[PDB]
Amino acid sequence: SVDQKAISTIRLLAVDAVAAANSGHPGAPLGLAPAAHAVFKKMRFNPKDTKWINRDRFVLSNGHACALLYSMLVLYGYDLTVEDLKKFRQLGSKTPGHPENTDVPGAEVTTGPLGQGICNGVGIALAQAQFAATYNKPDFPISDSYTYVFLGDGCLMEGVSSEASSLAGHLQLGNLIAFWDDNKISIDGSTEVAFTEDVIARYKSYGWHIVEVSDADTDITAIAAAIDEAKKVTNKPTLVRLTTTIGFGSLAQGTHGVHGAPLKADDIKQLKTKWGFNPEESFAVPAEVTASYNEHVAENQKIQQQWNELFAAYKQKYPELGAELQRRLDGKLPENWDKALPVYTPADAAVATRKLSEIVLSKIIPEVPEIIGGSADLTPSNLTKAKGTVDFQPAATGLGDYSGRYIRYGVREHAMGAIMNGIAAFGANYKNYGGTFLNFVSYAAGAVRLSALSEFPITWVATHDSIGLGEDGPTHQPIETLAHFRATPNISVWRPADGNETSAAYKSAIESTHTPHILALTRQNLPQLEGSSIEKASKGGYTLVQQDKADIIIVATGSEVSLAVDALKVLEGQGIKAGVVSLPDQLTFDKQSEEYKLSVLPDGVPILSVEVMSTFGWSKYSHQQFGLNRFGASGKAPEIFKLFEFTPEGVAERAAKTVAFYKGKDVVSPLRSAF
Amino acid sequence: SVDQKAISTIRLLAVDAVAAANSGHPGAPLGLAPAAHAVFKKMRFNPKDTKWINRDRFVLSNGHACALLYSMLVLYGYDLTVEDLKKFRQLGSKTPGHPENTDVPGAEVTTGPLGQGICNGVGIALAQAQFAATYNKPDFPISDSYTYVFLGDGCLMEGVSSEASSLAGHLQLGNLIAFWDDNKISIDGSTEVAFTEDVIARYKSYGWHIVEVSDADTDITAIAAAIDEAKKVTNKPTLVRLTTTIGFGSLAQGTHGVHGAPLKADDIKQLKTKWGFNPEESFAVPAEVTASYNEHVAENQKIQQQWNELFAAYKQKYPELGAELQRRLDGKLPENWDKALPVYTPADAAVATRKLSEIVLSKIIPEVPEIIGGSADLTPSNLTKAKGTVDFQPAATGLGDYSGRYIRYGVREHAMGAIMNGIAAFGANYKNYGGTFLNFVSYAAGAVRLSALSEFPITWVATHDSIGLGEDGPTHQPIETLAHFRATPNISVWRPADGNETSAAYKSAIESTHTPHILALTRQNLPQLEGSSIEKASKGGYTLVQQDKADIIIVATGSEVSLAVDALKVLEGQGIKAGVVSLPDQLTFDKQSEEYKLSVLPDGVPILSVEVMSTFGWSKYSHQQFGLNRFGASGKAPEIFKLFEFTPEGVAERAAKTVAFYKGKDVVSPLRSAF
Ligand SMILES: CC1=C(CCOP(=O)(O)OP(=O)(O)O)SCN1Cc1cnc(C)nc1N
Ligand SMILES: CC1=C(CCOP(=O)(O)OP(=O)(O)O)SCN1Cc1cnc(C)nc1N
Ligand SMILES: O=C(CO)[C@@H](O)[C@H](O)[C@H](O)COP(=O)(O)O
Ligand SMILES: O=C(CO)[C@@H](O)[C@H](O)[C@H](O)COP(=O)(O)O
Ligand SMILES: [Ca+2]
Ligand SMILES: [Ca+2]
Repeated sequence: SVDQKAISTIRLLAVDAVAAANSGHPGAPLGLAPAAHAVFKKMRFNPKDTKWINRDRFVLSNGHACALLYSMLVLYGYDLTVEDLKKFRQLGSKTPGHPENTDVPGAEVTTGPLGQGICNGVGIALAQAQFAATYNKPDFPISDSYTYVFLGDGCLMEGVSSEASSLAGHLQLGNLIAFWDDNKISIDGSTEVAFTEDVIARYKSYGWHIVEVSDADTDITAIAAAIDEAKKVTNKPTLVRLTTTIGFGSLAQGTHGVHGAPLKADDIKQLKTKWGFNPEESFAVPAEVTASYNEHVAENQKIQQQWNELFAAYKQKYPELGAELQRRLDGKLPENWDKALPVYTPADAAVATRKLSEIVLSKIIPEVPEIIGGSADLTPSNLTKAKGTVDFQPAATGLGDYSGRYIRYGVREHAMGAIMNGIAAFGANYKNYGGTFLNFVSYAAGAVRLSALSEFPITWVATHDSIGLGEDGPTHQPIETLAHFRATPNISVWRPADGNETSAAYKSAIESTHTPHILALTRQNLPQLEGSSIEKASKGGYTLVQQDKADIIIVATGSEVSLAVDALKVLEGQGIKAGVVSLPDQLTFDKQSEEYKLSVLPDGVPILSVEVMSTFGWSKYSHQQFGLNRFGASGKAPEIFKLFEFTPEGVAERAAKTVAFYKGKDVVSPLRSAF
Repeated sequence: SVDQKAISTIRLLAVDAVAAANSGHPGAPLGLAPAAHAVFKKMRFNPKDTKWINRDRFVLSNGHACALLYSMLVLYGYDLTVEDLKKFRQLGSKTPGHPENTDVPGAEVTTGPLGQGICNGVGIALAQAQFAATYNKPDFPISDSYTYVFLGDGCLMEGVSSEASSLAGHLQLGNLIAFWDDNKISIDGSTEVAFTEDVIARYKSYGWHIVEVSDADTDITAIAAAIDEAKKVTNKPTLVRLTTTIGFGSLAQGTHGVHGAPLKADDIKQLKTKWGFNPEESFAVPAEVTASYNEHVAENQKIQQQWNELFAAYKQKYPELGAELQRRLDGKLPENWDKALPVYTPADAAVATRKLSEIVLSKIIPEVPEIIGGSADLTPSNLTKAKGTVDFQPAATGLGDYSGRYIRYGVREHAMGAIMNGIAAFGANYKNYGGTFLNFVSYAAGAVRLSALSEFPITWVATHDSIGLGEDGPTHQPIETLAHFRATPNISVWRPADGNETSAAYKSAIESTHTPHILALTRQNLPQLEGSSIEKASKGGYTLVQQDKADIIIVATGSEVSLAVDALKVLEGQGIKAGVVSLPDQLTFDKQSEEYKLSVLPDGVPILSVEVMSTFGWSKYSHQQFGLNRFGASGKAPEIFKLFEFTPEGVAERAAKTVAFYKGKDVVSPLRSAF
């Protein structure tokens, strides 16, 4: 049949791509081709408009199987061709060894690190539910799309997928349909060696619906029926168990050897001849397959055309909601939204930056509907919920509604991070955030790095940033954390010192379109600084206190800026004149002009950094570094600062030693380099 | 009764400790005191010998509840007193806000970061099973101890505990008995808001046995009976559901407000009077409670005395095993074990450091019985299993035996990391390791940081260290990872360049008693270096190529040392004389004498670092840094190196620019500082 021919075409494109690269993973593509064919035939999508907001989304969570995804995209006429398949895994190609949303048309997210994609799918589905609750009206199903996810055994072993699956079941996300490639083979061999749990029983315990397809190597009728069944269960996410043979058709089918290496050439020949293809030919695309797939594309394009007319009619019937929706689909924030950001003066009271963050959120959430977010069971500590908002919950619970804006993630940092990526991936200008303690952002490093690589504008509201948290002690006090994330490409790491800087940090985080943000916020109160403003802090680094005859400049962040200002006064009594630079975001600063940066960190003056955590990275901006390169302590925070000499006198002593160390030396800016 | 009085004493000590600190968590201690009393009465332990190898172990995974643990330790006469309880959460005390194994007698592990302790308990139980299988003989139950773990709802939400619980069920760890504090309250309020899964059904799906105690606020008879029942089920770990009221007895019992803040003074008064205590008194310890607890201690000490005689008789009956066991309990490796480490010369073939690591393990595992380890489903890629070893599995599976040495962790990096901590915590000189790709060590950051804080000598075998892995692409290629872990206190991060350096890295990792190791290893082949040795590499950094008239020194690690040596030859043709330093472990280097370090990185010469990942940290050792501060690419590895100019010519160009940049300048060692 043409369907059988399509499945063979998919299988053979994937195997031929792996063969051409002499690298990659043929097994899961061979096993999952029937399911991929069946699912894409049920999906609504436009290969010529990858951003249609009412498309069904597909996520390949088992990203190593990407030769399968690329084959589907090529067959359906996305902006990806057989010539791109021939360049699978080759430097600079559009067919990298794991899918990248920035590079691959039709890749919704970046997968490859196991466990992530299913969580991303939870986030896409969460966003779709929130979006539909916000915009749909009687006779106006603006959003009614599904989220389809393929996943393997490795994904099911990773704890992040358990977190997201527990939460998705709690949230009754009925438009999520996941498919488990139940092939009983991982890299170490049989799943009997390490993975003998009853997966189906576990998913039932989370509140998922289950459909089992016992012969998923061939039974596309049953796979299609499973999708229909899943669509009838509107209050549970569904897991479809696809019992497959890894490498189906290969001489080496059902073995670990077909997971992750190219097939032998003789194996590929017998595959082709068993399926009616020419064993002398590679990258074959039968025209009948193209015709069949084109018919589905044409039907989908008519569906999108009708959706566009529905949207036009919606804008007439619901003028304000329609304009809001249009603005969001154009990727634009509300005009002058930032006028809602709070502004402070030096006469205002001292406030913890966690509380300043609460106040910002309270002002901007009512003004910017595309902001949603939550906390990982730290709502009353992170201060992440605006008063007067309702939680995102299924209405059946009585605890919220899908129109809600605040997500109770539970104690699930890693899944929160990956769900945030999925919410961003949904689109519609979502600007979403997640709160935890800064030290526990590290639990989510797998997802955070993918936010950076995927260029998603997500925001971590990361409170309790340092030893300033006090009594909870060294298991809670960050040391390495900002160095880790600052060393990751494309992460804005804001550590605001005061009210104006906190508003600048949020301005950056909400305006972002391609850069994730981490906001490192304090438990303890900090004073409003003389010299701070949103304008200056928006440059990432700025001169807080200018001293034309400076003997030293102190560069600091966060809670240490006020410390530096106090040290300047001690130094004045020692006959040393200091300037102060505040560096609330190193990435934003780095992006400023060379001349701007040199105006902040000039030649001809020693520069000392002060920040109560690792000194890594700080030599970019300073000659000497005063930091904390050991673990913390359990005690009242001011006593810990005193112990480690993060006091005005301790900073002054080190500043004076710095001045003395550079006596008789020629000093150039830390910004200078040889290459 | 005296048991009732003991429970009240525990509750009130915990509440009074929180009150004195005006900080901490009274709720779970109040709810769990009956269970703590019952479990400690069943446990075998010696407060005067915390390291007795056949003790039962207790782990408080819900570490915020540590006022409960400290109260138990004080009542049982560990080296912790009521005066220490009065200093709960105070700077420098023995009663920090979360338990620390380095600081607190009777704290087996460091908990506080949720999810970790249950995984640590899995590791303690895994080690006990392996240890018993290795040493027990007929009439010689050298090891027969249990592992008791308390955990809360937050622990059950964290994905790491799902990973470890799936694995523990697979491994049939019948001496693990965990207790869930089923109080339905977390920080964000009711568990109905985010945690509605059927926990018991999930644990059954993992192959755990379940006991439910419906009235755990009072029914210590049922808690004791649950332990007896769990001990009869020898092939399944057991979860005991303790249905409790958070803050039991408080006016605010059953509310989130009692989770994490001190009780009101009037509340504490009514607690005391309801339980027969003096509301005017704090830190009361009724002598009858002390007497009761002392009787159990005395009985346990007689049990240990008998164990010591059993051990003496074992050494007579089994002389070789007995001497091995004695050596391990003394914390000593086999005499001259390191003579098994492979040694290479520059005439030997190029080898990937992953393969060199395989070869080391193959030589040392047969010589050092206390080495065990595994991989997170990457055994044939990490090369972590010695040929001729058997896997650690329950014999009932037919797939291994508990005497086995190789653990199939599955795709569970985070739990692997926390299980490794538990294996180390067991003691008996275990030197245990875990393999994954370096980029996915990041999935386990929560546990890795705790290895460092807890001072456990665990080892990560972290292969595929860079863009040198090639085609899998940027989702797999580390950039930030070594900076992250190097910035963490107390982590040795070895990046060996060749065979001799790889042997030095293992010498360090296996000899370690207080410092975790990460071994960053290559996919690709590297040459054996002229000038390397175990002796020199054991210093962490050393002069590989000495040049007395150097214009520049190039400092490098791993795969970039050979690159630096090739660049030296290009530079010679440009009239520039270079030296080369190899820096296989920055931590070990830092610990050398000032004079040694200055012999490697002298004054008076520019120093350029070369390492194909983040430049963070490198200014400690260099004036200029050539690194990779962007994400990688999917392609053949040599083409990626060429793209980023990590070539002999690219390094030489930057070296020449460095020499030119310092012309006419006075240069001092990067090791110098102002303070
Ligand atoms: C173990 C591992 C894989 C086995 C999958 O086994 P699986 O899901 O059962 O896939 P299969 O049916 O055999 O093709 S892929 C690559 N990876 C290394 C790998 C490890 N950890 C993380 C976080 N991401 C990864 N990418
Ligand atoms: C959420 C959070 C807690 C709630 C526990 O809730 P729970 O287990 O149900 O405890 P309970 O019965 O209410 O006392 S503690 C502190 N913590 C912050 C916290 C967050 N993430 C990590 C990894 N470790 C933590 N320590
Ligand atoms: O991490 C934990 C305990 O392991 C939480 O219970 C925190 O102790 C608490 O949220 C801190 O509260 P505040 O810092 O907001 O007072
Ligand atoms: O991470 C994955 C895929 O996401 C594994 O399948 C690796 O691709 C494989 O283990 C690399 O193998 P070698 O580098 O040992 O050839
Ligand atoms: Ca599989
Ligand atoms: Ca609880």
